Amino acid sequence: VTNQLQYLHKVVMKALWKHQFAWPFRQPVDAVKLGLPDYHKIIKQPMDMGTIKRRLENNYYWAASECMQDFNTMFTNCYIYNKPTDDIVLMAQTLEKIFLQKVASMPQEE
Amino acid sequence: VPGRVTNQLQYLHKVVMKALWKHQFAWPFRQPVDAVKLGLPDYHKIIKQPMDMGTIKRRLENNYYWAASECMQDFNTMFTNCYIYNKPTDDIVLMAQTLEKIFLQKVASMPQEEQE
Ligand SMILES: C/C(O)=C1\C=C(c2ccccn2)c2cccc[n+]21
Ligand SMILES: C/C(O)=C1\C=C(c2ccccn2)c2cccc[n+]21
Repeated sequence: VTNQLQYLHKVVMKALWKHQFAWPFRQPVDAVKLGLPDYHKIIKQPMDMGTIKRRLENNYYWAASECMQDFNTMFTNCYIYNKPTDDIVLMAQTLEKIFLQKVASMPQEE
Repeated sequence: VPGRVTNQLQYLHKVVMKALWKHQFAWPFRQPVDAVKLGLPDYHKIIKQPMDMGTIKRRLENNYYWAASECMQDFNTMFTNCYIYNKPTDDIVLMAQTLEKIFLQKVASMPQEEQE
């Protein structure tokens, strides 16, 4: 537990987890269920909010920039895998914009 | 009267942007994408909001941003355009990821309270 990590749990994750666009990112991408047979050929580090939330709850992270990187990876995976015109890209952009807004007011010192 | 000068914006300019700019992978990002000179006739059909570190640097220098998050959004847009336009296997994608990680590392150390 640091001040920065607690801000990411209570302020950042809280904001994002309950968002109306959050639902495709709450659990790991299931390639079989989603019909995406190349997903893991293209994405080598899958990431999702459920994993991140769990990690925060279980005190997995030693620094806030670590947790921050998990959020970025999740969003980046989405942009790299999907087609430019897909709704999901649009949903990821919206969520990423809230992420950065909250992260701007995050405590400076670990 | 677009924006002002804050502590966070001074930090994004002198500490975050400076590091990224001088990075060995930064060269494709220092100026707007010239789709003609590069032979990418579909760029502007796919990327609706072009952004580059040259534009962000100028905006910082002319007090265009009102708050830090506005400048952060511009950084995010630059990185996202790259991921969205380019093929997953392209070198450019790897370069952007590297820069994006540094950006996040340095944003984590930005002053918490925005003061004019
Ligand atoms: C994160 C991501 O790329 C997802 C996430 C979904 C998704 C779609 C429905 C239910 C849960 N997740 C999806 C569908 C098609 C293509 C890509 N994705
Ligand atoms: C930011 C971006 O997407 C760039 C930027 C370049 C680039 C290529 C050569 C010189 C300057 N910039 C490029 C080339 C091919 C595909 C994509 N890009």
